[PDB]
Amino acid sequence: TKQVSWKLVTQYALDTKCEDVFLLMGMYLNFQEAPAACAACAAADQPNHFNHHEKHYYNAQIFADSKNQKSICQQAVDTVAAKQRVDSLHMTREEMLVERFNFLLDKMDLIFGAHGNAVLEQYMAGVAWIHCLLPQMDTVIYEFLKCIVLNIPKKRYWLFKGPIDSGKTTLAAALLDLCGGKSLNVNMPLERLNFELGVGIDQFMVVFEDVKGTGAESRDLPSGHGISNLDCLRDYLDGSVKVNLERKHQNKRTQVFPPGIVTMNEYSVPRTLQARFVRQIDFRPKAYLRKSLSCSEYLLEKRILQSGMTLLLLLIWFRPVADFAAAIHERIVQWKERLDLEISMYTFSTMKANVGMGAPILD
Amino acid sequence: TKQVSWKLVTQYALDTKCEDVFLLMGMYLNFQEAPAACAACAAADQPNHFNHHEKHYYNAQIFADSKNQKSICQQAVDTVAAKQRVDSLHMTREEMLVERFNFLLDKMDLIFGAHGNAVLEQYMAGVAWIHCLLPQMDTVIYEFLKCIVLNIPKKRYWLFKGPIDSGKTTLAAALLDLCGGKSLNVNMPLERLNFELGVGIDQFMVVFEDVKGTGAESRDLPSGHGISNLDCLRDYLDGSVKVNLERKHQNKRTQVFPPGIVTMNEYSVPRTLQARFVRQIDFRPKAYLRKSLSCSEYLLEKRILQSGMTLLLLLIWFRPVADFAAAIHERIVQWKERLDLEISMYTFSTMKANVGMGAPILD
Amino acid sequence: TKQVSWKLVTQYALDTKCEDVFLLMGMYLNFQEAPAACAACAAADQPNHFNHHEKHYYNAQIFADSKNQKSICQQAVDTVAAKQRVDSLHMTREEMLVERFNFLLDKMDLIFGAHGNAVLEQYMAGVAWIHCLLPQMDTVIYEFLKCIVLNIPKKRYWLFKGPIDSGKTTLAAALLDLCGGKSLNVNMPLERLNFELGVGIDQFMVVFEDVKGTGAESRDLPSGHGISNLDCLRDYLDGSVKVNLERKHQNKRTQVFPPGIVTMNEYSVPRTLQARFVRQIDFRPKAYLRKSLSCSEYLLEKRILQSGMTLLLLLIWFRPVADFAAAIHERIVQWKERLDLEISMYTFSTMKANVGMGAPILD
Amino acid sequence: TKQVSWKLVTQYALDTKCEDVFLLMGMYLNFQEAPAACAACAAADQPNHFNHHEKHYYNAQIFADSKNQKSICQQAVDTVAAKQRVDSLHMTREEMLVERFNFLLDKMDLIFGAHGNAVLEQYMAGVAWIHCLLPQMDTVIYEFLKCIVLNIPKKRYWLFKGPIDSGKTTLAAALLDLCGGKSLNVNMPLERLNFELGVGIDQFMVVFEDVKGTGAESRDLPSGHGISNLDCLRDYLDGSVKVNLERKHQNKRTQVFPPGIVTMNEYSVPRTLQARFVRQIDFRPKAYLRKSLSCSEYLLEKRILQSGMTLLLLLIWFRPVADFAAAIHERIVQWKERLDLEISMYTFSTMKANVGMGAPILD
Amino acid sequence: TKQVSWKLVTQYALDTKCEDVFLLMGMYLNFQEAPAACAACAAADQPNHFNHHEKHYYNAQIFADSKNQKSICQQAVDTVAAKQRVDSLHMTREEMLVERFNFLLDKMDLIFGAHGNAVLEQYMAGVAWIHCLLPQMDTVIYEFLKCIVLNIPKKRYWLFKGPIDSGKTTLAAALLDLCGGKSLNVNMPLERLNFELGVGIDQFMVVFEDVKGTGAESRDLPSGHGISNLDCLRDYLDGSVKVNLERKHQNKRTQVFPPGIVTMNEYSVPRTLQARFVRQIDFRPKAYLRKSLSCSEYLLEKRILQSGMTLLLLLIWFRPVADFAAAIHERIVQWKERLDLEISMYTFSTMKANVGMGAPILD
Ligand SMILES: CC(=O)Nc1ccc(Oc2ccccc2-c2nc3ccncc3s2)cc1
Ligand SMILES: CC(=O)Nc1ccc(Oc2ccccc2-c2nc3ccncc3s2)cc1
Ligand SMILES: CC(=O)Nc1ccc(Oc2ccccc2-c2nc3ccncc3s2)cc1
Ligand SMILES: CC(=O)Nc1ccc(Oc2ccccc2-c2nc3ccncc3s2)cc1
Ligand SMILES: CC(=O)Nc1ccc(Oc2ccccc2-c2nc3ccncc3s2)cc1
Ligand SMILES: [Zn+2]
Ligand SMILES: [Zn+2]
Ligand SMILES: [Zn+2]
Ligand SMILES: [Zn+2]
Ligand SMILES: [Zn+2]
Repeated sequence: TKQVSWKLVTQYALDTKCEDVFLLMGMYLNFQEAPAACAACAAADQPNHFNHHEKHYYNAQIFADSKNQKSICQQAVDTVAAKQRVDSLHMTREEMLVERFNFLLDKMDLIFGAHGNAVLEQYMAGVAWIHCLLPQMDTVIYEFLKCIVLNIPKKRYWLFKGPIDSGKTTLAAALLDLCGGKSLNVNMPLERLNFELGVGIDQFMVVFEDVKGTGAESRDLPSGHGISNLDCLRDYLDGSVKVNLERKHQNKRTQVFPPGIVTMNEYSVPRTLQARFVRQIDFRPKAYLRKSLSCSEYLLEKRILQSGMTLLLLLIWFRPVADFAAAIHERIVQWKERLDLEISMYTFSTMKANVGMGAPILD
Repeated sequence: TKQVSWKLVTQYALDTKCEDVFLLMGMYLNFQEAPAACAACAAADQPNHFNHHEKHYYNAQIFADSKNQKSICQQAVDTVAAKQRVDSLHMTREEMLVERFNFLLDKMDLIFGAHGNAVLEQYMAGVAWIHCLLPQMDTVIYEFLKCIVLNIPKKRYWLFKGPIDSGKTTLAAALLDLCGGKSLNVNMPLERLNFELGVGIDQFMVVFEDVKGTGAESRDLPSGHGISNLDCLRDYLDGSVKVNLERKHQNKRTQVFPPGIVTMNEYSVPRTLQARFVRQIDFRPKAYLRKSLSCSEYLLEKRILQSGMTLLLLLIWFRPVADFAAAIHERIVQWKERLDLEISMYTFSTMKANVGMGAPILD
Repeated sequence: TKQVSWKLVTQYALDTKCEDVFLLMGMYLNFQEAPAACAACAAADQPNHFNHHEKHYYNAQIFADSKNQKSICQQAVDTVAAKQRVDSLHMTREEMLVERFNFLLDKMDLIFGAHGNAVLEQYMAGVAWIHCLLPQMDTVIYEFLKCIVLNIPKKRYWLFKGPIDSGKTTLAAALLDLCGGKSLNVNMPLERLNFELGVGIDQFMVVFEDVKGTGAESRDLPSGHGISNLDCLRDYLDGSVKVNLERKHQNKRTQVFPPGIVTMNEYSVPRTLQARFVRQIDFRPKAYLRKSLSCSEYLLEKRILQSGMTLLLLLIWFRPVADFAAAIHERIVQWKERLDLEISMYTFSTMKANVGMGAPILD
Repeated sequence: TKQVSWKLVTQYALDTKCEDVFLLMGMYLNFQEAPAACAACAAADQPNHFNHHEKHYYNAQIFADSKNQKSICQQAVDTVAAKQRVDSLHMTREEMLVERFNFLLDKMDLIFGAHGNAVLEQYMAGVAWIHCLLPQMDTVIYEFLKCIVLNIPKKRYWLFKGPIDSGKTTLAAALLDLCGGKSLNVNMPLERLNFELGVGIDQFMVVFEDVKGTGAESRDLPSGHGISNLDCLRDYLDGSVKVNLERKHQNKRTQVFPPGIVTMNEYSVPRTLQARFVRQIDFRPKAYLRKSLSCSEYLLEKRILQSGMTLLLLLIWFRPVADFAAAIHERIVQWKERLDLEISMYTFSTMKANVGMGAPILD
Repeated sequence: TKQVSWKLVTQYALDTKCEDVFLLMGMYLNFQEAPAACAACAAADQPNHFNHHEKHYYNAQIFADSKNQKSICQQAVDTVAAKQRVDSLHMTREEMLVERFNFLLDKMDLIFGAHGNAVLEQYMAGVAWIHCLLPQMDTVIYEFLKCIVLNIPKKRYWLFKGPIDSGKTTLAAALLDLCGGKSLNVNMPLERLNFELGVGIDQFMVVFEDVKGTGAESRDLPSGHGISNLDCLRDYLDGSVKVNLERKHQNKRTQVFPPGIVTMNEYSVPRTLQARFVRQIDFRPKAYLRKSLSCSEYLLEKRILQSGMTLLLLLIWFRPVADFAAAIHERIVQWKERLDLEISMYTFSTMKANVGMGAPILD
């Protein structure tokens, strides 16, 4: 009887950085149809479909006949988890960001390509908006990446502080998507905290999203455990010593907890937790930024401002090829040519001027 | 020894969107009897029975002899879950609603057909009642579907507010059945909340049914955690960032939480949770609507007002073929001809007039 | 069909003291590429890669074709756990430290070698800083190792007491890395404590890191259960009787709980818990040590002061070959020659003088 | 393919009373090396190594090639648990103590033998110290063994009451090691108590170590649930009726809970819990006993006073061969000859005199 | 390869009413030794050993070579549980007591036989003591058995009320051993109660041992939840309706909860819980009964008063052969002849007279 290559399914999971057994089962099954009569092949909607369709077609047909599909996908997903463990100990944090970048560029190459649906001019309007959020933004993003890559103890966490609709969440999300990693909710009590901090295992960075303090009901701020919990998580935030992180059906992982961001409202920060942050960026709602967005509907509809591709487009536009690792230089040059065709320094400056007047960014 | 095609059982589960292992085992076993001497074949009661009976008959006989029935059905149900994961990432939300629509029309074609038991005139009396519940109802339902399909962050949740027996529950249920998805109970404390929000995994939409607030015992309103919890679930309701949803024996899923509805009584909405809703629809008990229903017993007995087929019948009656995706145009035309035979604009208007006088809708 | 040697995978896990199934899967898979065309082979970055690449290459290719990779690695990791159990009962605590030392020297030989990236002069600047932290430091570290190796009941725990940024954490971490073992958090309540103390199973030593007391909010010290819990854990700290330690999916282990350190701020120690510690070392922030470090950035960036290799480099520099077990004498002599080439007693004394003036240690 | 004898691995586990799967895996693997070139064979350090090395050598080599090591050891450990169940119902409590004695004598024969490291004169100095702790000590130990062996309901528990460093813990530990069994912590609340009392399953005796009462903070005594819990555990302490004891992944065992000791500080004992103890021994710190020990460092360093071998050495020295079961008479005579060579009634009396003056026991 | 008869191991478990997998493994393994050279065969200590040794000897040797012993014993123990389920629904409660009786008589035949160790005259002294505890005792025990066998709703529970050392526990234990069944602890809160009441599954009777009430600290009575809980367990105690009982890894069993006894101190019984008991027996400490026992040491030492064999010996002595089911008449006659040889109505009456004077029962 015909036998499926577990090695080939693993290769596909490795190529797509697949961490989901059900999505792998689903993705691998869609390869069983003939590429000459396939709808998703000729339409070129997924890169993980037409490029791999030929390589996995025969194996996918065999797979469609397996009595043991879930096990095949479990070992593939486990090999992907096994790759990340080796990487976290033998890969330099620079090579870790190049990987993330190459991943974001594949998704970029797809959607802006002659078989994609996204509009590049709209993403560049996102870059305009983002570049208006803070002064020296392209340098603020570059200083963040240096900080996260270098991972220097006690100089690893940035604090984003401000009211709702100030840009703190959007930028933290954008950077989280830029570097790769997870967002964490430390508002739960110390008891259930342990399984939450375990989500941090093998992550390149974390965002402690919307951390809450107490005695701020008078400022219309809700109470939560987040601020006090963060004072107790000194070892995690400082990253001088390794910590024992827990998650279900697994021996508790030991590692230096990841660096990243903490976001919160205008709560008073305890003296001890304040010294844990190397930098603090204060965000305030600017009327021109909100009206601009209200006029540039596509930015919300397409989730452009929360996109890591948007911050990558920003770096490609503002920074020369030398500011990127040698491993993606040819990919940077290609994106630089493409962006040049769509926008210029004069038109970009006009987009920023349109943000400043709170008018639709694109005329 | 004779071997069962796991691939054929999976095909049947895929055809029927089967998420239940026990119902799949049961359904597949009933196919083992001869279609020439079968009772359920000639009676034509289930579409998932006579249309598939021929295709699965021999395999069902083999299946009846298997020592491993539950495993066969586990992989079939897993492949269905795997399809939804791929769909949630590679299918447009428009194609997701066309699927739901095609599903509802199969159930419609069955029950109103020459082997069904439901009375079409009674469903059209349901449409009358529903079309009386709010002005421009056919447009209110159409604006909801646009909102849910487009899934624009911060403009994704509608609030249905009113006392008991006002129509808010009925309509939320009707729309929930129209789009497909799950209802959620956030009245439990933050601790047990996490497994509840996980029910939202791969769902096209959610309904936070009967959300309770505090300090309303004086208005004869019971206390619950629902309102405060919803303020803390800002990330979920806004859908700008992806969230980590949990459920049993599964790695915590990351996705933009689904859009939908929140239903509640006349509790004061905190300023912060009020801005999370794009639209708020106020429902008030109308005496003519309750008496009408008291006179039109069939509507409760057959659960017509909570039916998504009822809202689909409404759209088919009020909207031209062009307001529907091209993929169901032939199916719309057929239903339009069928409805024409049973009702007219003059008789429909009379049904609405009968609702307005609180008389039985059908004379 | 080709069969993988489970015995060879176990041998590799045993060689590398591997306790992680996912890292073992990952490490063993990277051996499948040709050593003549391999990138990690010629670069000589991991010792667990090029030295074992030849021995495990063919088996790794077979392993890449296995339908049962996780099970193979489970038995390998279990055999490593089984080795530690036999060792904890049949190995002298002196042989246990020689093993830890040989492990640290392999990592040392790697990073300072002609294919490593670490700078030896920078580690020796770490030794300078550490040797300034307390008087007779080389003797304080040697008295700690005697204490931990001899494991005399009631004379097994040292207390490191002082404010934040005093050196207590750094040194406890450094010694914990020197001896091998785990850090424990006893700040959680007595209920969840049991699974925490189980982390101590087969450990050569433990560090109860940052133990908190009550009624110290007035000294800007946060409350925690740690101090009271430690009074109740008399049996564990005294080590006269064996204790029943618990962890998931395992029969509760019975053994004399490990010795080690307790770190805490300037909380009042209850009379009963004070007598449990043979020695108490008071740490105070010295301005010259902090400025020195602020000037010697490499120490934080490379985590030199928390390194057990740093304390081993210290012992190799200060102590003659006779102060080490006979089993590592040839390894001590080699490191002594290497250190001599880079630094002298005159230049070391200058480094200490630079610490004392709070200037960058290396000129 | 070569097949491992599961029966031979079980025989080894049975011989060594092995209750640990990981230690069995480890122990059985060390037998695979050639006994003619083995280091642990010629050194004669473990009796479970050289005596069994020949018998298990070939099977251990086969075992080293097994793909199913953990299962083999699970059945071996289960057979050992199965032996204890049969023994607890078909073995007389006298035969149960002879087994414990034979076990202690094997460990004794090993360490004092021409390939052991322990010094017999030092253990006899331990006997001196212990024989000074209470008058008629050799008779106090003998009355305890009668009490535990006979297991007469309501006359089964002895209470050891006194301050810290009084000898109560040491003696309870010594007797617990003499009889075999487990120590229990009943200071946890009634909720978590059930899994703690389950540790008592098949145990020959138990020690409720350091039981705490309330309203004693004024005497510098910490509060705990232990005293009240013990009043509620009337059925367990009385042993007239069988009790349902619980532990993980097992059907709740029914048996007469084991007899033993309760240790506690100078807390007031409730009238009802006082009648549950047949005997109460009051321990007070004697300055001469503490100074003696401070002068006889070897006693702590080697854990001689907590050793059951120490109490066995005591009985062998004080009691004639007739006071022991006929099954160990030849073993008693041999130890009597050996002890005679090292010590005399005159020199023993001098050791006791040295304890009484608080001087080092050995001159 | 030689195959073990799972059917034969099941037959042995069925014969011995074995509910323990570990004891079955142990018992079945001891049959592998030659019966001609076996020690336990010729000594005739266990009936489950020499009578079955011949029948299971060859299978036990095969079993000693099995790689799957625990599974074999799991199916045997499951078949025993399966027998009890069929019995509980198809066996009359009279046949259920005959089974219990035949079981007790096998243990009786063994211990009093020419290869047993128990003294019959001592058990008859137990009968004397028990027959003194309450007037018309032989009739009080017979009325209890009628009550439990007939199992008439609302007339199923007897209340044993009195202080400690009054006889209530002893008699409840004696009757519990007479009928077969389990003792339950309802002093835990309603939350953990559900798994406790599940112990009642397939049980012929239950004893709610030492039920505690509140507001009795003034009478030197400890507080517990037991009394209030019992008011809430109306359905269980009344046995008119079936109840859903829960236990681990099993679908919640539905049945009429078993009848039995409730024991408690002199707490006030709430009016509602008082009507749930058909009979209430008041026990008071009698000085003559305690002194008698103090003089008849063998009764405690051998646990004669808590023995169901003791109550069976009582019925055999007091009641004619006709008061027993026809199925055990030959067994009753044999015991009647045996008892006649050891004791007479005149000597029994003297034993009762010795109890009444508080003197040792046997002269
Ligand atoms: C109907 C409705 O809810 N409308 C709505 C539309 C846009 C809104 O803004 C945002 C939404 C998402 C992400 C970022 C922002 C902003 N960032 C900044 C940054 C700085 N100064 C202002 C803003 S707003 C808020 C609400
Ligand atoms: C005996 C009994 O319980 N009778 C009963 C019968 C009908 C009732 O109404 C409803 C029941 C289900 C769904 C919707 C409604 C209503 N929707 C509106 C909408 C607007 N103004 C009024 C209503 S009623 C209530 C109670
Ligand atoms: C921006 C920022 O956070 N800077 C920073 C830089 C260095 C700091 O110090 C330390 C950091 C890690 C480990 C040890 C120390 C010290 N040990 C002693 C020991 C004795 N007297 C002083 C010290 S400091 C603190 C903070
Ligand atoms: C530095 C340090 O902690 N020293 C130390 C050294 C010895 C100590 O004693 C003991 C230690 C273990 C076991 C027993 C004892 C005693 N038993 C009795 C029995 C009767 N009267 C006195 C004692 S002491 C206490 C402390
Ligand atoms: C040293 C010690 O603890 N001695 C001891 C010895 C015997 C004791 O009694 C009993 C023990 C077990 C079972 C029953 C009884 C009694 N039943 C009745 C029944 C009626 N009036 C009196 C009694 S006593 C109590 C304590
Ligand atoms: Zn394709
Ligand atoms: Zn049919
Ligand atoms: Zn290599
Ligand atoms: Zn050997
Ligand atoms: Zn026998």
